This record gives sequence, C-alpha cells and structure tokens, in this order.
Amino acid sequence: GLMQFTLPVRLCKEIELFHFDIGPFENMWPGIFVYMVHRSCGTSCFELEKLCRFIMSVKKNYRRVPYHNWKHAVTVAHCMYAILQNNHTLFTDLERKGLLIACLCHDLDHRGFSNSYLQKFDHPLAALYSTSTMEQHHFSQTVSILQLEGHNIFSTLSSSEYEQVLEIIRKAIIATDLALYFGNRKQLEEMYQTGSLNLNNQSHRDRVIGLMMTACDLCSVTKLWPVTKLTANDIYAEFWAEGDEMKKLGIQPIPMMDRDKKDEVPQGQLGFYNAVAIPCYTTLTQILPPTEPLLKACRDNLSQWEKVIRGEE
Ligand SMILES: Cc1nc(-c2ccccc2)[nH]c1CCN1C(=O)c2ccccc2C1=O
Ligand SMILES: [Mg+2]
Ligand SMILES: [Zn+2]
Repeated sequence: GLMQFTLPVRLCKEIELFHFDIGPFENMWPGIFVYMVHRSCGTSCFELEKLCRFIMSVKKNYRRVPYHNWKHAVTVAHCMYAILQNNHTLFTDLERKGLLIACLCHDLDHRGFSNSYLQKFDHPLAALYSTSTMEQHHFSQTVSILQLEGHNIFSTLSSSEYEQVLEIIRKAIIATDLALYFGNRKQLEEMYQTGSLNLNNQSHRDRVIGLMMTACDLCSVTKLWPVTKLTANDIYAEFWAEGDEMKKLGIQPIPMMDRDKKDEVPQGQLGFYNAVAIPCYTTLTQILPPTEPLLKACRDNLSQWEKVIRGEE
C-alpha cells in the first residue's frame, strides 16, 4: 500500500514529457508502466500483486516481431500517460484506468501482418472478424488475460463500472484500426468547427478517445529525430517481410511493403505526415490544447524528412 515505484532522476523528469523514450532495458518497462498507473490513477487503482501478474501475462502474449512488440505496447501507454497527465480534469477515474490498460493491450498477439495480408492469406482470424481483424483479436486476448485466475485487476469495480471499463477498452482498441481513423478525425473536425463538440455526450467522448488512441499509436513520429528515424527501420522491417509474403501469394505488394522500393521511403514519409500524422495531432491539439507538444514534435520530424529528400541527410 505504502509501496511506490520510483525511477532514477533523469527518468522521473523525462517520463512526464511527451517525447520520452522508455530506453533499451526491457526489465525496467513493467516498473515504468506501474509508475505511470500510480501517478495517473492512484496507488489503490489496482491490487499490485494482480497488476504485476496482468503485466507479465500481457508481455508474454506479445511476439518477437520487429515493431508490434512489447516495447511498442509500453511506448503507446506512455504517450497516453502524458496526454492524461496534461489534461487532469477532463477524464473520469474509470477512463484513466481503462485507457492505460487499453494502450498496453492494444496490439496483443500481433503477428507483424496487416488486416489486408490476413484477408489475402485467408487466415482464420479474417473469417472470425471481417473488419478490424487484428483489433478484434487484440481485444479478445485482453479479455482472456483478464479472466486468468489472479489476473482480474478490475475485481474491485461494481458490475456496472466493470462493464463500462471493458466497453472503454473495446472501443479504444478498435479505434487503433487506422482504416477507421480518417472518418473519426473528419467527424471530429466538422464537430469542433461547427461548435457542436460536447464532451458530456458519450458518442463525442468515444470519438475523442478514438483520436487519442490513434495519437498514442502513431507517437513514434513525435519523438526526437534519432528515435523517429531508428523506429522507422523497425516499421519497414515488418512491412517489407509482409511484402515478401505478398509476393509468395503471387500479389505485388504496395510500394510501402516492397523492399525493392526502399529509395521511395523519404517521399512515403512525407505523404504519411501530411495525410495521417499532422492532421491527427492538429485535430487533437484543437480539442486538447495541452497536447500541442505532440504536434510540434511531429512538425519537426516532417521537416527532418524534408531535409532527407533535399540530400542534406
Ligand atoms: C504510408 C506510407 N507510405 C510509405 C512508403 C511508400 C513508398 C515507398 C516506401 C514507403 N511509407 C509510409 C509511412 C510508413 N508508416 C506507416 O504506415 C505507419 C503506421 C503507423 C506508424 C508509423 C508508420 C510509418 O512510418
Ligand atoms: Mg494495432
Ligand atoms: Zn499499435
């Protein structure tokens, strides 16, 4: 009960910042996450024994893939922590609880392949879940881990609060399907501008949480340039393996997944910042002003990719 996690000074300070990198020491990641839950949620939010056992079972159900791995889970959870800490009063007790866990669980049992490759392969998951295939799996896996003996971290919620939190986690995880992001942001864009956006309206809150999830999920583009550039290598390592597997099915992959088109990465990054990342952090900053450092860092990284194309790096 009186048992806080404490980080070294450099981490205690930098963890509060949006651009924090959780470092290469895997064995510190569980304690970093508990630390973030304790400060975000409270030392009483979760029985520490049950939380520690949930965290180690989540870790075991992430695979050794170049990008969609345990490091990503904790990185996405830290971005959510930074958003919640800069927006203290906008979120309920249940939401602070549910979202950090949602982020930790959001890519459980990822195989390093997109929804499209599952459909073209005719994977069994694509017959069980026709849309948002992997994201319905990540939620399924999250519920399975919650129901292991000694793993139910929500045990001390009422029946209605329990159902509310699983509903928050389900929507938060489905929202990480980037195919749903385009329409969610446009609806939020219209609502913010026409002035109809109402945070007491549950369907509006749902949309805002969806965009927060996209923002945390993409947060590699909000790090300092050296972190962003080295993460890009892991992202392409997965995509190019998927492209290889497309060629094995007799299907030309899109250029993003074709290792032969490595040369086009800098221009592919520009499209991605302009079509996906910048709009995401712009709409999020309009709705949640204190998240502006995410937009600022994303713009700095756009400018670094522009330098790459001009042969200045
Ligand atoms: C859209 C896109 N097209 C190309 C490209 C095109 C042609 C040739 C080579 C590359 N690259 C990209 C961006 C790659 N990318 C994602 O897709 C993504 C998703 C979530 C987080 C970070 C990322 C990220 O970096
Ligand atoms: Mg995902
Ligand atoms: Zn993810």
